[PDB]
Amino acid sequence: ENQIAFIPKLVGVGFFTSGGAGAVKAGEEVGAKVTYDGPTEPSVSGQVQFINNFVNQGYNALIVSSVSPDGLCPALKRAMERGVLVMTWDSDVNPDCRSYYINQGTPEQLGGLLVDMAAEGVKKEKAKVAFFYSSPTVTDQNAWAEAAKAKIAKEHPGWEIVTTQYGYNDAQKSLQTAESILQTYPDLDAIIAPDANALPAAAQAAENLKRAEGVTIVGFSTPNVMRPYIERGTIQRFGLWDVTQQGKISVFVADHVLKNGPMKVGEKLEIPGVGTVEVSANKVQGYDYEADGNGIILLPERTVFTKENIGNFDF
Ligand SMILES: C[C@@]1(O)OC[C@H](O)C1(O)O
Repeated sequence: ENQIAFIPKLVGVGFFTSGGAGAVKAGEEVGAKVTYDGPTEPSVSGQVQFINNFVNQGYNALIVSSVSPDGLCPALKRAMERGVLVMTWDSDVNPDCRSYYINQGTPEQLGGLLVDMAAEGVKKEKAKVAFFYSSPTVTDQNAWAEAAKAKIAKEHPGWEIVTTQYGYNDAQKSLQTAESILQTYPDLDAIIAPDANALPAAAQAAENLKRAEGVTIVGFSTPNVMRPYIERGTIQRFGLWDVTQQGKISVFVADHVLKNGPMKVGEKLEIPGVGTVEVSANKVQGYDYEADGNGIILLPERTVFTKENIGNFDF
């Protein structure tokens, strides 16, 4: 059977654990050997070492959520020149460095979701807002944050973005950053935290400092991590998408391409228990690059979690 590596930014974070579980399950469904493995720290070096290991083992495909737009390119290009299928999921690399990106949404959809969620709680024309996510280099979150900032400048001209700070996919660093944000900005109105670790850290610090009544806190994380904060009312809402299914889609697409050849832009793949996915042009993500057998496969939906529906999810 095909050997397929599914690599997160780092392990030990619910988002990535859940994605990997979907990938591993799909392997069993589709008849492929799927290995979920990755570094304990979100480093370029760590990801490159795992990439090199799977390539050296003669794996047929790898699907990675990248901590960097370009840092993985040499390793991934080495992979592709040896006939290894290279794909990304969650966070992309430069399009000439992979084939397909299994993508939860466009920067506009996701940036727009962040802003809309924040706007629901701010309900004030003049406001002070902080951005808080993993790192200034990571592909996905910076794309979304840039799109969100652009929307804020246009839709909410009275909002002042007072700071952008980073938690580095780390509970302790994120906790310190969140407490620092709150203490520096006593009149802060919102925190937009598009990162699985940053969001719960912001919620926690707000509870620690009794700041939750005044700061609207939104972002992207998993239900199992955010549950306590939603149930207590510390935050009202946050977003994500079906990351388990995202992992499944990645594996099915990989296995299809291995068995049947490259998909082209416009082409569709039927996936049992999922539906139909389609290859979009890189243009949908804002890239200026196209090539045969290269593109972006968008997830069907994003979800907003509140106390009303969080009980319906377990990941
Ligand atoms: C869930 C999330 O926002 O945080 C970590 C992942 O890479 C993500 O999708 O960016």
